[PDB]
Amino acid sequence: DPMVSKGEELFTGVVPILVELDGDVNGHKFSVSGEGEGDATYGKLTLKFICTTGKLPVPWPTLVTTFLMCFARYPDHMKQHDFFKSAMPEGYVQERTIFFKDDGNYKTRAEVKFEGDTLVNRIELKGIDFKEDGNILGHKLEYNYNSHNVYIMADKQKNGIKVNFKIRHNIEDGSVQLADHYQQNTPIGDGPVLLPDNHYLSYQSALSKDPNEKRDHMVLLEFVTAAGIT
Repeated sequence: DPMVSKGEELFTGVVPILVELDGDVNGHKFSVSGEGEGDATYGKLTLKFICTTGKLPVPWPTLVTTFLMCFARYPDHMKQHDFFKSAMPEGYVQERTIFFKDDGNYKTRAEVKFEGDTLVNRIELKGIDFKEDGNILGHKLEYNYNSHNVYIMADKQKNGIKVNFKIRHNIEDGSVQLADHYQQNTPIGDGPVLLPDNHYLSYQSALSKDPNEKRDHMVLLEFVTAAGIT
């Protein structure tokens, strides 16, 4: 497959990653820079993010999903279903609304593309209607993360895909803050892209801190593998 060759050929080894985020949640403004690397052969990504503006006004876990689906390991038997790589190097736009249950919402727009040998994720995030002293603005979410399936389907009208999944963030009191994700991706370029059959990505994420780092930051380790087409 000479197509599942091109976009796909850009991901066969370790790819450097840059992420840049401009954010405004209820007027609380902030910027984040992130760097790391992805190895799609194993579905592995290792990233570190720094709040460059000072204190992050929302919990780091709330931003995990916003901060690289092109790095999913697609089994050989499902390589025709890999939209994210097929859109490279010109890349794709990933838009979301994230509905925090009984709280506000984030709306994000990201461009994911190559700049030279580096895969870049440039994001604008706007959050509105949050509670002051709620789980998000009041920082009540634990610094951890659960494993979740992400469900993918074709959106033939936008020549892209739609994605839907729920994240439950563990709250400090033992309960959970649901974050309902609605997502759309569309290619930036005009070239052919794969429109997949319904399938899912299995995600696991691990959050940590760099013991030498005094800025507000997050270290993220993620494993992601496509499935659900036997």
